[PDB]
Amino acid sequence: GFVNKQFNYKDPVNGVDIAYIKIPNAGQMQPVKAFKIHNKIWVIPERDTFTNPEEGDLNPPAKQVPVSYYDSTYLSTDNEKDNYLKGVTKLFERIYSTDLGRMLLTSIVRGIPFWGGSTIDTELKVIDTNCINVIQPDGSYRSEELNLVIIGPSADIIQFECKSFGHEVLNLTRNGYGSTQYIRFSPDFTFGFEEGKFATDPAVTLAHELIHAGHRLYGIAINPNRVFEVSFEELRTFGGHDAKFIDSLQENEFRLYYYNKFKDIASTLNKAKSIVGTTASLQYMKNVFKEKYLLSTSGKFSVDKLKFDKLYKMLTEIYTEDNFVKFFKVLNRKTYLNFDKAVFKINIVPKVNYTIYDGFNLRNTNLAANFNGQNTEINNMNFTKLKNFTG
Ligand SMILES: O=C(CCCN(Cc1ccc(Cl)cc1)Cc1ccc(Cl)cc1)NO
Ligand SMILES: [Zn+2]
Repeated sequence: GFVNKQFNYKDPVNGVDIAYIKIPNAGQMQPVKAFKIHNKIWVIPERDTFTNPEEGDLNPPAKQVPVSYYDSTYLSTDNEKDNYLKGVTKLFERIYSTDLGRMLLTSIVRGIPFWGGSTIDTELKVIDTNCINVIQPDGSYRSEELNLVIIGPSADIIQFECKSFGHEVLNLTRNGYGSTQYIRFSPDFTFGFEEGKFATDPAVTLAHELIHAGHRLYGIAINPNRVFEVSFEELRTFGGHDAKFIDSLQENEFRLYYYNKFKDIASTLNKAKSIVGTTASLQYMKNVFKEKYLLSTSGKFSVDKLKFDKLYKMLTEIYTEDNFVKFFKVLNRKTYLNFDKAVFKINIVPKVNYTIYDGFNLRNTNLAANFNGQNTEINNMNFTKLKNFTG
């Protein structure tokens, strides 16, 4: 499938897909064991105390809404790290099992962040923050380009997000460039909603984050200071009825702003005369971007409007949490905002508990009908209710 190597946390390092790495945090970090599960995608089974050294403490503060959960010990043992890795891999395979999921992951892999790191406007150069440093046998580090990192949560165990390292001048997630995305996520816990008490399928939560990743990799994310209190980026990602709270005129304004940023990238490509890096042919990197941005006898690049509009709508309207819900054939909350306040400990790793094809709604069993697999009372053995953080 999507992840052809069924990695174990204990597997020895090989420096190609199982290696100790440093993320571009801009601080001195100890190297952590990471796993390249697919091309351009790594998984770090560690609590996220690296992406933002300011939030390196796993102690609790309580956050009113959404619901929160704190454990300072979760994801500290090798066995938890193994289960985390297997849990994330299973969810990647669950997403990939769908046509929409297969599409989104392919779009993510092609979404290489733009080589806009040079001082000279005619020179292409990778931006350091879009790379990881991979340890070699002699202790030196080699720079590796990547699109996506799945990382364990920071202090609030159930606070999941798609974040990335910024630039001093450039707004990478809003200028068309894109930047490497870090998703804080855990397959080991889920949220309950009401419709009757049901649990959110973690593949839906993961697909949600990969939708933000998709936007941010293509540099088309909606500024987080554009709200409704809910950001347009969040409404768009969730989709369904909630996405329609973004008016037609704001939607056209964004569509046009990004046709223009894609125009600027196509021109930067056309003016490029040089390239930094050893294994980095100028024509190879022009083709990477040509493939990513779906650009159109002389080598001069252009933005086809019908291709742009198709690609833009692909990322912003087809890749939505709502459509993944329809594809996974599961039950999910009706609106993005949800104040139910119910957290459940889960184990989706065993086939007896959760499968790539049915999720918790196992076929040919009492759980296949009426989303009983997601019913926290019917399938009570699959969901251990935890105490919500209060103080
Ligand atoms: O979108 C996010 C954050 C997670 C979204 N949450 C929904 C939410 C609920 C209440 C408020 Cl005030 C704001 C957001 C988590 C969430 C998911 C499922 C459920 Cl059932 C409840 C909460 N990250 O990309
Ligand atoms: Zn979100």
